[PDB]
Amino acid sequence: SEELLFLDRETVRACVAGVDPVEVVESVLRSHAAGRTTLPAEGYLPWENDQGAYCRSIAMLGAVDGERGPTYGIKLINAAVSNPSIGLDRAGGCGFLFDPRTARPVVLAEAAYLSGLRTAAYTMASLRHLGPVGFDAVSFIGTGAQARVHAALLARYFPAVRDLHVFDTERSRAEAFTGAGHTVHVHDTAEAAVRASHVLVTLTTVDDGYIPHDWFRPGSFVAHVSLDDLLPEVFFKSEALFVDDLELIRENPRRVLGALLADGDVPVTGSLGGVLTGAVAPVRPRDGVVVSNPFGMAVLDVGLLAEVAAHARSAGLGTTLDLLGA
Amino acid sequence: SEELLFLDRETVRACVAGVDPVEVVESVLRSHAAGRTTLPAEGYLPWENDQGAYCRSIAMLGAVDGERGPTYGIKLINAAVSNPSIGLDRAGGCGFLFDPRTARPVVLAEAAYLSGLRTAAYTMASLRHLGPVGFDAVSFIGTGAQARVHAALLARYFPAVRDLHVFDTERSRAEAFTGASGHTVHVHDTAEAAVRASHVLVTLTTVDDGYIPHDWFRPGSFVAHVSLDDLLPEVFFKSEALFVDDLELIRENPRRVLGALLADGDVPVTGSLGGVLTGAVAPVRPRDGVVVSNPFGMAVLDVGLLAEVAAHARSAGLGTTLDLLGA
Ligand SMILES: NC(=O)c1ccc[n+]([C@@H]2O[C@H](COP(=O)([O-])OP(=O)(O)OC[C@H]3O[C@@H](n4cnc5c(N)ncnc54)[C@H](O)[C@@H]3O)[C@@H](O)[C@H]2O)c1
Repeated sequence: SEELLFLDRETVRACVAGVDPVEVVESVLRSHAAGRTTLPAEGYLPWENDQGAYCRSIAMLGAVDGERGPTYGIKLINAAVSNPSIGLDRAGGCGFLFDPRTARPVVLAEAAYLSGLRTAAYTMASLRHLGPVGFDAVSFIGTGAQARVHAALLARYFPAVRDLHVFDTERSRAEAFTGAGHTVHVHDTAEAAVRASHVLVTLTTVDDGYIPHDWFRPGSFVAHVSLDDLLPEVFFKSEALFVDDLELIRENPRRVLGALLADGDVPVTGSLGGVLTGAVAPVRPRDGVVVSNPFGMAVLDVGLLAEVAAHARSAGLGTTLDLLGA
Repeated sequence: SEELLFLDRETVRACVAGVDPVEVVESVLRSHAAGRTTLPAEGYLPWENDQGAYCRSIAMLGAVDGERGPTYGIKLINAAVSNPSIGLDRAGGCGFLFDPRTARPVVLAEAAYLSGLRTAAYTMASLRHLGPVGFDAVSFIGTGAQARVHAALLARYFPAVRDLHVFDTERSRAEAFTGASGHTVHVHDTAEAAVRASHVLVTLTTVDDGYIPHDWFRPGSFVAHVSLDDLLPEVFFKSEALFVDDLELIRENPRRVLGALLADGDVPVTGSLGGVLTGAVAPVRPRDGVVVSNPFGMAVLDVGLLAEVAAHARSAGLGTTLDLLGA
């Protein structure tokens, strides 16, 4: 017999709520730092749809020789730039886990939600080890899906956070944002949002940089999720600069940090992985801004899908698909 | 909502019986010869299970801007060496098609049988244009999953084939092999005896080292080199003709003998089967020597067939609808 455990988005939600996604991110980062992950070359299939818009499929294979035991899988994310014009999320797709003995795909999960959850989980990990201690306010620029999942994980992992300071170039999206026990303060300008707290998360789809060093308080932190908001000078004047994977960043020079690396020396303190193993000393904000620039590692999604499937099995959630069908 | 049409193995089987898979392959090969496909580098994740057996996942993307509109998809095929030991087929996996407009996966299928079907359909195309005319016997080295699907298509496309000459290292597998109802199976005791018994060979093993010399082949012989490492280098060099699926694909995989030989120096490559179908190269049928067919395997053929199978399943009302969100 040949069976798939199919986990829909709502099942994956319920599994995430029942595990510690931040603990999982920390465990995979420590495995990655010790050379116990395999990240092969990605499958990339670009094309142009009937509209004339950029479409792609990205196939991201991943293995984690983890503390618990070995995990193997794939993250398949497809995107069309024209999707939001017709009322769809830009990206969608699916993840599989493989049986370590047979190599068979045994788990199939909707992946777009889990992808956003992983990004948010990494932010919480970064804040725990590199952020100010006891911060009670977080600032967002961009207030869509990614802001909602960030707010949810703030309630789980940072209960001192009572106030969210938000700005969105789409005013109506900002005024609709509620959070997850949070009071929301709408700001008229990005600057006013940044100045209102010690912790910024950028969640835009911007190509052009606009955030200077001067906006940040002494003793500040920025999670650079959207990757093109910060001006070159923020990186060079940073009290510290932490990445997820320096090679991933160098391989994507279309994002500002990758571009700066190509121009010469950039003061990268180290990786979040290296902090967690004790390879690099942690630097928390004191006199300046600490910058976190993660590109996003597929091994984290594979690791999170492994923990989600383990919870799904133990609580008997999901639906088993017969691949043969007699 | 975000919905998947799901096609299990036996549904794929049912659809294939009602379309022309060799015609689909031929169309996609002409689309690819014209440069109206996209065949990215295949993703590769290797590892070693606790038994110390070689394991792998292969993610193979493909696009076809062909004679049935633009089609996009992927084929995920995973294998463990140790699977036949514990009583499982060597290879298993799944395939997707993506919406041309939104890029969303809209079809999910079991793929190991589809993969076998595509391979056998390429063999049938190669024999039709490059094989002897009127052959009534075919030889197989290896009687696994590929051998069963090859037998089924021989019944559809070359009904004058009444005799199958087989050899397998596990004689128990060779004794269990029946082919289709129109076939008499002759079991031979060595590889050599199977080869010499006819003018048409299909190698369907898992070897990584060559063992077949030129001397075994009758004058006016054909070989479909599906297992890709059976033929010794001299077979290529002495060949009456040599046809490939895609030369650059082969060049980039020197793990397989023809890739190794091309890196080393000159090899007398006649052209591609795609080239024959478009008229870019002349066909050469066997006469005095052995015509060699060496296809590495192209994901665009899987994507092409899965689109034809999905279209048929809709009009037939087969397959089940899955919801990816769940509400
Ligand atoms: N060209 C392509 O596109 C393509 C695609 C799929 C399959 N293949 C290749 O074909 C093979 C898969 O065949 P399958 O799926 O039927 O595999 P399988 O494991 O089901 O069967 C292989 C059979 O070969 C036999 N065998 C192995 N070594 C042998 C030897 N030296 N002599 C004789 N018999 C031998 C085994 O006993 C077994 O019955 C692999 O090499 C696979 O990669 C090629």
